[PDB]
Amino acid sequence: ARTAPAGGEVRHLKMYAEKLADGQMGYGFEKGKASVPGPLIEVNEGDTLHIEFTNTMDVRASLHVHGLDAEISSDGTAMNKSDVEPGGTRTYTWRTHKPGRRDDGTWRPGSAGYWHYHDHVVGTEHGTGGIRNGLYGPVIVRRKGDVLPDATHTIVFNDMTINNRKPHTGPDFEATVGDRVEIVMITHGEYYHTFHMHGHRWADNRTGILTGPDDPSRVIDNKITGPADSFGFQIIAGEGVGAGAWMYHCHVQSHSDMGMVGLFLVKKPDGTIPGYEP
Amino acid sequence: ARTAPAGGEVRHLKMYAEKLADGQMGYGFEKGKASVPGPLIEVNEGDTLHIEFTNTMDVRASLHVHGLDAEISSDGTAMNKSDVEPGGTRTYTWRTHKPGRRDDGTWRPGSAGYWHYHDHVVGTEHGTGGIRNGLYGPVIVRRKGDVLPDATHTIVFNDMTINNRKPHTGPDFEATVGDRVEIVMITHGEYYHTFHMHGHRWADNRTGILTGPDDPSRVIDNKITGPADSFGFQIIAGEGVGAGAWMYHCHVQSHSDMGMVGLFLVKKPDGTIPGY
Amino acid sequence: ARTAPAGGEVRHLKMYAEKLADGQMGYGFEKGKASVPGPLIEVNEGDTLHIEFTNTMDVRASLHVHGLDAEISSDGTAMNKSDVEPGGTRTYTWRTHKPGRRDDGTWRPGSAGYWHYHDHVVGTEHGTGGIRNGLYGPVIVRRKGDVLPDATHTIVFNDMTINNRKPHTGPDFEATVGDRVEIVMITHGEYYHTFHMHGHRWADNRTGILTGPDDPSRVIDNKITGPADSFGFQIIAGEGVGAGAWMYHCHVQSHSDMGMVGLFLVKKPDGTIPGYEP
Ligand SMILES: [Cu+2]
Ligand SMILES: [Cu+2]
Ligand SMILES: [Cu+2]
Ligand SMILES: [Cu+2]
Ligand SMILES: [Cu+2]
Ligand SMILES: [Cu+2]
Ligand SMILES: [Cu+2]
Ligand SMILES: [Cu+2]
Ligand SMILES: [Cu+2]
Ligand SMILES: [Cu+2]
Ligand SMILES: [Cu+2]
Ligand SMILES: [Cu+2]
Ligand SMILES: [O]
Ligand SMILES: [O]
Ligand SMILES: [O]
Repeated sequence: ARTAPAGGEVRHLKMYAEKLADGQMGYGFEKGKASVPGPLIEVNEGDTLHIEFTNTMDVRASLHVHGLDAEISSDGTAMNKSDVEPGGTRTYTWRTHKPGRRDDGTWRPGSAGYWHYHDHVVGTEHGTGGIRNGLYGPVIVRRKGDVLPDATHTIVFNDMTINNRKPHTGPDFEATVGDRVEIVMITHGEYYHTFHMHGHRWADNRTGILTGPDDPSRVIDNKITGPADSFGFQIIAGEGVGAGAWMYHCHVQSHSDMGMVGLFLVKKPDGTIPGYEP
Repeated sequence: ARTAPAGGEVRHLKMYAEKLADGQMGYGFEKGKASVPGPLIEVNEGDTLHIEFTNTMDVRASLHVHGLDAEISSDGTAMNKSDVEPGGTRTYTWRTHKPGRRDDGTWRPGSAGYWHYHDHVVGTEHGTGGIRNGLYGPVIVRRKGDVLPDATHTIVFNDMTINNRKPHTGPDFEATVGDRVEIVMITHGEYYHTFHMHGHRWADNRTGILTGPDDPSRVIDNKITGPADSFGFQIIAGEGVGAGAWMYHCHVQSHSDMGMVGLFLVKKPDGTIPGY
Repeated sequence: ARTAPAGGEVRHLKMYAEKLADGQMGYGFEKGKASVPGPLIEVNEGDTLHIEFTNTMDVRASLHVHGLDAEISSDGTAMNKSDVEPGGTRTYTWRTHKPGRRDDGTWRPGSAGYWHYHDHVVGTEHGTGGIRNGLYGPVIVRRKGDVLPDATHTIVFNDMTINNRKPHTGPDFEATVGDRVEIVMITHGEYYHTFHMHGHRWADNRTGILTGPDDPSRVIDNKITGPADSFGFQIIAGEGVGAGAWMYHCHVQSHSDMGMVGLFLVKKPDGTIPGYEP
């Protein structure tokens, strides 16, 4: 549904950090259902979120968030003991706020935007081991009136991989011509990257959408990103270009050649993609 | 000419891909007149552009564009047989659109901006060979009312080179104090860069120009870029700083040291340049 | 106060380039009081600045500035002999200008912004030696109406160091909850970086501050930077998150692991910091 809503609710949520069978580490809302990337958390400006977090691993782990109003006790770092011991359980709290005028007359930003969460404790004091292994996930904070998508996809460039997948695999995403597709794009690790989508483009601002003819933001289909960068956008699938198997990839030449490639499969109403072999 | 116009007309155009005597590969509007970078293509929002493309090389080649409304048949990739056989000829179509309100009440962006075209098939499935050899070129799409420059210069950071030129060989550009100079800045290859100009600055938005006093865009003279990034801007030559041999270079220290340097030569009305 | 008063006044200043005892090279306002980074230079749009520069070193050195209206005679490059001989003295001139309509009806940008000065001559004709040794410093140009901070801190990512300091040695900065803190963020050298601040966020525009509700600039807490990049922002210390030892670091994993970390120490009114022992 378009736009909405007001926002300002208290939200409760359970979350777990698990070591997976393949040696990777992931977050999940349920035990045995962890994923890389971790599950999407979407809230509205003003919402308070209480996360009952449980470390089911044999090493210390934490939950650390970007952009959201988290107190030092919910920082998720080793230094101030806001990380979690093996088998332990801690309640992290993320608050959010609406924009508005301060007493001094200046404008307070508001927490709306495309954010992410990750471990800060596994491997090193900066979560190098955790992030490498897959302990990361997307967070979206919505402002009142923000356009809502048909579906949201998370693309994370972690080191030389997309979503910790083996080279030249996925992820591939499906859509029908006209679908409002939202992309959350996060980067992690050592390397700078350049995200690129074939046949689609977005505004380089907060939402990825231009508000009106007054917005001077650059319209792009290619964007440089570094570790811990997060941005997002919405596109109309196949808008002005029609159905097809539209590539997305890192445009760093050796990166794309070594398998940092996926497909945005845009289908006709009848379900066919020209000219693609399933 | 300053400002405008509307669009869009239907444009027809011929383009060729050639192996050069250097060993490099270039695009051109005519056989024997290929260049690195390839020729500039400038259109207005709304224009439809039909390119009669001919691959004169012994390997498969393609034409792939950023930003413009090109259908999957004009994607220029091997994956869906959109590339071209040796000796072959294919018609690529690029469409452009004005911004406007969608039926749902949201705002559709529009094609206007600084874009680029390149090969997607030579060397690898991603045109690593073609791009390295020089198969790249600039594309400008104008919005109705966009300020038009006196001249347009294309600077491409390809790997450790500028426009595939040997270290410490420019290119250099000339202008007179007061000339409205447009720069199209494209990056290709493996490495990140920082584009920098002495004595000049621009807005970090679509046009490179601030619309008015309400535009909050950062005014910059230094910008980080990665492979396939493209941006552009207009500057008034020598504005507030006067004539001179103004350096432009990548600011990555070893890059500038190893030859990623050129000169923006701004002359007095009499033709002289202070210093130099 | 609160806001910038508008220039332009003619300002005179003395500056020295010294080789320090430890082997580093620094700028200073007084002979013997050189620092890395060099001293902050803050002016208002319209101001003219005359810098009486003296090279006290045994090699050639220069003063080169970003963003400000400097003539070719004040470029500070070997090319046009605007660098300074050992023991020599040269008067550099930096001018600034307000935005306005040109004769042709277009809008001229104006000098306002976060800028930097550095050497262009030591080591190579691009100042690679000087910059590595520490010859760099911040420059701020204010526009009329610009919100003034309580304090300004300079964070320079020079190669694998912050402000040429040894790994894991800060620098740390102190503030009290509610203080308007300004950060000037400059990058130099060979490497790309990602600047990140725990518990704080800013707008990705000229001032780092949103003008009003109409500003579409992305609100971020993480930003990719390359050599010679400069940006700045203002934050309300501990806003929405309270006091604490808030971490700042380059988010490139090996960089933070190898010492590119510091602390933004936000104190309670009573001077205590939760979960932090001194
Ligand atoms: Cu951190
Ligand atoms: Cu990459
Ligand atoms: Cu492409
Ligand atoms: Cu982080
Ligand atoms: Cu591609
Ligand atoms: Cu470079
Ligand atoms: Cu410079
Ligand atoms: Cu491309
Ligand atoms: Cu320079
Ligand atoms: Cu770094
Ligand atoms: Cu963090
Ligand atoms: Cu510089
Ligand atoms: O972090
Ligand atoms: O591409
Ligand atoms: O520079």
